[PDB]
Amino acid sequence: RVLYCGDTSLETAAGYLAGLMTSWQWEFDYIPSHVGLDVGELLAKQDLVILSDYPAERMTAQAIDQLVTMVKAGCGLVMLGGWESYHGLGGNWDQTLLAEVLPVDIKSADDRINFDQPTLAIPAAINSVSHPILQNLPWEDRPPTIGGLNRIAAKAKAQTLLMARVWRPTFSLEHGKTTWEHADHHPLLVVGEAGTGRVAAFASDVAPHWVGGLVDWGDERVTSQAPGAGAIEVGNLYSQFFRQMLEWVAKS
Amino acid sequence: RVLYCGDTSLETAAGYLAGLMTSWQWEFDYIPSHVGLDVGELLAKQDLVILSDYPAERMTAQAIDQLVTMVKAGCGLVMLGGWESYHGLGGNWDQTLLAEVLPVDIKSADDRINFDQPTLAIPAAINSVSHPILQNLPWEDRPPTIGGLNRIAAKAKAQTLLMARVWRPTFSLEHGKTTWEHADHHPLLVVGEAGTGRVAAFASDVAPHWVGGLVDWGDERVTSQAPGAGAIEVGNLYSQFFRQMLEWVAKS
Ligand SMILES: [Ca+2]
Ligand SMILES: [Ca+2]
Ligand SMILES: [Cl-]
Ligand code: NA
Repeated sequence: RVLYCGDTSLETAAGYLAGLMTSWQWEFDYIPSHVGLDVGELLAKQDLVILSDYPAERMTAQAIDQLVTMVKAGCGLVMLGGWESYHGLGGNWDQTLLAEVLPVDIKSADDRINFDQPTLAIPAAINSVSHPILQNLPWEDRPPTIGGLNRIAAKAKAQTLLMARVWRPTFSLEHGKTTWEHADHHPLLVVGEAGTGRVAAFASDVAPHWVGGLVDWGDERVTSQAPGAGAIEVGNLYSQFFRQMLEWVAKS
Repeated sequence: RVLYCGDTSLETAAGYLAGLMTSWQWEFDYIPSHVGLDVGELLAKQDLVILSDYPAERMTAQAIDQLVTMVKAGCGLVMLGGWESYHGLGGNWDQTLLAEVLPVDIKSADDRINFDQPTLAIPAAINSVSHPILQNLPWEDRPPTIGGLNRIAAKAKAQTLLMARVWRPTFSLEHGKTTWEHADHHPLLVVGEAGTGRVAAFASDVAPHWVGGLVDWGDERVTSQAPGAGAIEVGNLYSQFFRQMLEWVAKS
C-alpha cells in the first residue's frame, strides 16, 4: 500500500520510480504533480507515502494533518528532492505542518543546488554502511555521481546516512592533466522517526535532471514499464538502492 | 532558418534547445520525435538542421536524399547524441545515406555509453580551444561533466575538438579519502565539411538524461520558454557553448 505523488506524470519523470516499483512487483497509487490531494480514503489506506516534485500547495491543510497523524501512527514517509520538493522553487514544504515530522530542517529561501562539476554520494560515517538502506552496495568501489540537490539540514535526533561531496576539478591543456580538488559537502540522505513511523529525506532526485549518474548505477540494466508510463532502462544498483530505501521506510 | 527534429516534444526534452534558441532570438521550425519528415517545403528552406533523438525511421529515403543534397550545397547539419541518435537503440543512422555526410563513423550495434561516475569534457588537443566553437569558455578552469554519449569515431578528414574522459573514483571509508583514477576516453565533438556545408557530431545529449552537469555549466543562469514548451533554467556556459556550436555549423 504505497502512494507516490509528483515527478510531473507517468509519461515523464514519474515513469522512473513507477517502473522500479513495477519491477519489484509493488502495488501503488500515483498522483501527478498537477493533481491535488485532499483528506479521505485514498490517503487513509497507505503504509508508505512518497512525495517527490509535488508542491506543498497540492495538499489541503487537512490532508497534511491526516498525513502527519498517520506517520505518527506508523505510516512511512519519504521525500525525494527536486525543484518542487523541500523549499525549492514552488515546493514550499517548510511552510507546512509536515515539516515537523520530516527529519530535516527546510530552508525558507531557494535551496536548489545544481552541480556542473562532479559530485559523489559517499557514506556519512564508517558505520553508515551497516544501515539496511546502505547495505550490499559498492559505496567504496563505485561511488555514484549526482546532478543536484536541495540544501537541507539533519535535525538533532535524525541520522545522516549519505553525504554529497562536491568536486571542482581543473584541467591543464599544457600538461594534459586533471587536478581534483574538493569544495563543499551536503547532506544527501537523512532518516528518522516520528511517533512509530519512519521518515526519510533524500536531498537529490530519483529522476532527471538531478538524479545524474546514479540512475545508471551498476554494471547491469533493469528494464520495466509501469502502466501508463514510458519504458525505462536503468542501473541495477539504482533499483536496489531505492528499493532498500523504501523498504526501510515502509518497514518491509 | 533552422529545423530542429527530435527530443520527444517541446513540453519535454526539446524544451531545452528550443528555449536556448528562443533566448538567442532565433526563429526555428520543430518536428517531434513521433512525427515523420518527407521531401517538402519544410525541409527545403533551411540553413541549419539539428537532429537529436530523431530516429532514422522518421525520415523518408527521399527526405534523406534532399537533406544530403542541401548540406553539400551549403546547409549546416548537427547531430546531437542520445538513445535515438547515431545507432543508439532505435536510432539506426548508420543505415542511411546521411551517414555519408556526417564527420564520424557510426556503429552497427548498440553504441550507448551511460556514465554512473564522473566523466569530463576536455579539449582534444592544445589548439582545439582556438576553434570558434570552443572559444571563450573555461575548459581549463571548469571542465564540465556529462552523463553519457554514443560511441562514435572521427572520420579521417574531420577534426575532433572535444574528448570525454571517463573517471573511476573509489572512496575509502577508513581513510576518509577519494582516489581519482581515469579510464577510457571517447570522442565528444567532431566537425567537418560535406561539399560546402559544415557538419558537427556531438556525442552527448543537449537534454536529459545524458546532458548531465553540462546543462548547468557556469556560475549564472539563463531562463527562457519557447512557445509550446516548458520554462527552462540552465547554465550560461551551456547556452554559450551550444550557441557557438550551432552558429559555426550554420555559418552565422
Ligand atoms: Ca523529480
Ligand atoms: Ca536527447
Ligand atoms: Cl500521469
Ligand atoms: Na580510519
